[PDB]
Amino acid sequence: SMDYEFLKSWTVEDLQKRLLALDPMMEQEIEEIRQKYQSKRQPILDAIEAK
Amino acid sequence: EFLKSWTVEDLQKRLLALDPMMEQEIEEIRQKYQSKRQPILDAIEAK
Repeated sequence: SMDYEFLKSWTVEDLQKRLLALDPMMEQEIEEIRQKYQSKRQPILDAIEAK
Repeated sequence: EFLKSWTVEDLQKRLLALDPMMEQEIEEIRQKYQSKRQPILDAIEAK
């Protein structure tokens, strides 16, 4: 995380903008985790299917 | 470590074991971003 002592001199508009930029970044990471687990499930589901 | 010889019960159990693992990773991402946000919120609040 960034230094509060630096951030404290920014405008509210600029601070908000940084917060808003973090939202799609966090969502993207969560979506990638969902895709990672979809790949992990696949060989297990294939093994189940094969009976 | 091939799976085709496992019982359905054991295969389902392995699928289920993935659920808390994924949740844990998602939670680690939420915590990372909570830490990032905090000084920015504090700076907004201190104006």
